[PDB]
Amino acid sequence: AASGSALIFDEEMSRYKLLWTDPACEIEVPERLTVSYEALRTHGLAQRCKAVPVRQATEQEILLAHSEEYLEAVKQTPGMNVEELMAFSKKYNDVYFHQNIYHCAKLAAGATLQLVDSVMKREVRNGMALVRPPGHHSQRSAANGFCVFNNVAFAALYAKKNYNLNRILIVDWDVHHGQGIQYCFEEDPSVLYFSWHRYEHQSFWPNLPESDYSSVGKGKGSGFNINLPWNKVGMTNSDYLAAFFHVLLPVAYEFDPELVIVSAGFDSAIGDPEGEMCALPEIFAHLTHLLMPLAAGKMCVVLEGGYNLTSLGQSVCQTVHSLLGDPTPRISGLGTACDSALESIQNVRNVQSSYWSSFKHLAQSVRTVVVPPPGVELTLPKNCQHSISESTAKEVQRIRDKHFTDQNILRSLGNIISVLDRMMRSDEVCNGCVVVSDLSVSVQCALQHALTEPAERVLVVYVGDGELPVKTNDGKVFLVQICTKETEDKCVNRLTLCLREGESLTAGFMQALLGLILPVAYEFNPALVLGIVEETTRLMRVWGHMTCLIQGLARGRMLTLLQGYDKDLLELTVSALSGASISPLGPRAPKPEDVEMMEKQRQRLQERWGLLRCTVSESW
Ligand SMILES: NCCCNCCCCCC(=O)CS
Ligand SMILES: [K+]
Ligand SMILES: [K+]
Ligand SMILES: [Zn+2]
Repeated sequence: AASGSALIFDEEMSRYKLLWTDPACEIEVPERLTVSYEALRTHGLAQRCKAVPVRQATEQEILLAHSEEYLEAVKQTPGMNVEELMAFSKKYNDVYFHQNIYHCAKLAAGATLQLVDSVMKREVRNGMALVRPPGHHSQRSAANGFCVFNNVAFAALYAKKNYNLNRILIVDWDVHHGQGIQYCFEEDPSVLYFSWHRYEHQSFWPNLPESDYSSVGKGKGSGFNINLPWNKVGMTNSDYLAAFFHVLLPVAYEFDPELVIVSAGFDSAIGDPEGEMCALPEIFAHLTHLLMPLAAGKMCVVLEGGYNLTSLGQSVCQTVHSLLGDPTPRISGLGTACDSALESIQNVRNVQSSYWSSFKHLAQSVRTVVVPPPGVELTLPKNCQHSISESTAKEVQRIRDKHFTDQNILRSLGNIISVLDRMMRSDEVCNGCVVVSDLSVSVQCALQHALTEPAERVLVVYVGDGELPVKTNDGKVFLVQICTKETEDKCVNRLTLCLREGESLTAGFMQALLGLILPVAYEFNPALVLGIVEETTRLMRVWGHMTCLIQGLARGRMLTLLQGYDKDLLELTVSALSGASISPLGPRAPKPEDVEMMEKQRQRLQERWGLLRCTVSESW
């Protein structure tokens, strides 16, 4: 019941500069704001988002996270001459003050709060606020590291007070530790702060021992502060994704936050003179996408850092692209996280295991198409469509004469072909769903016709306790199976998850979806995902999240096959393919027989598929 994305921006926040010479601050230039908006204008993204005017944050809204003494100190900056602002900023670490900075800082704060109102009032689905100056380094009574007021800390307290929110998730993917956010919510379990950052064993700015993975939280908030220190530069995409799959996403879904706030700093990308990482801008399209099912999509992205004018624009658009639901780009070259990242991931998982038990270890135009059974017609949203051709029927006649029958299953396969060509050609449609008939002839005609589309690699997800419908050996097809009978997994190109029926089914499926299925599928880089569900539910609770997270692969091109018409599950499949917001799962403990089965599958697979590794490999 909510649509669109908010883009909050104003040219006035680019009207304060660094005046004196300061090599530490020279990277923070007003051009960062102009290049980011102009890149959104060039790619047709800014014009596609609901623009929201910028307001000033009131004095009381700023006092939510700051003290009157420090606010009054900043309040007297616009009356200072260059000699006086140089002295006022020498009182702090790596920050400069301008005659207009107090004005724009209140705009950066107000713009953020206005983004929370837009998202929480269901006026838009998600949003981004291109603001300046940043926020995550400022604290109750100090301006630190380019930041005057903590914009994201305002948003969380603001949403806590004005919307009675009990659980808020802050994600800070800047390369600098947002200590101002951690300080403010240190003893606070209502706001889960996660932050990866360049650390290099405290040798990197801001050189804090609190930035380390040891800092977990004080008092009743312990376990809701998660630091992931990068100790080596050049972190690649596989390092960032492994952090999500094995640290951030398992804790987030367990948290089940009512609002996701993102400290989007893009100095964590390739070419940045401060972060010196090697992550492509395209990785951010997936970072945001992996967080969409949380808080039913209610995600407020707020700009933080990013200082390579060319690298900054590209990642801002990748973020807005996935915010609007555009297809995420395929990412290749993924594999094992580097040994330093595996060490840091291993340490933080351990220290946090006492608070999140999932980390324990044993001691050592139209987007979707719907073809339902003939005659029926359902209420499908503004991204969907129904069905055939004689060019495809000539094909279908060839498959019957060669490999197989007479029935209207030929129409099911004839429609499977028509959408498959519509997905891989024309970009006519993206994903698709086919309520289907006989399973074996349907999957065989679907896959074999998909590999000749061509589809370099095809990922197949099948939920049901059936027999293997197609084989997997030639290295071009990977298969995931959900079932009830243990298949005694033999081949590496497969992954069979045997679950025990119960109330712990959905909680275990999510642990296997984030810890196993997603890391394998991302390293696989498929050209098409083929989902099939047997008519033999617990899937209804979780299938929505599965269909949305897996769309990060294959540029979204997913074909789903449902046997036996289930109106509730068919409507759930189409809604998640259409890009609609996904209902939360609520707060979350899998059976010990389940996690024993998955780590058994991980050890069995983590050698070929390195993205499964969450520990540094024990060298022989
Ligand atoms: N070559 C590394 C020198 C360290 N300089 C620290 C500058 C503070 C930047 C703060 C920032 O990025 C806000 S997100
Ligand atoms: K950070
Ligand atoms: K916290
Ligand atoms: Zn930064």
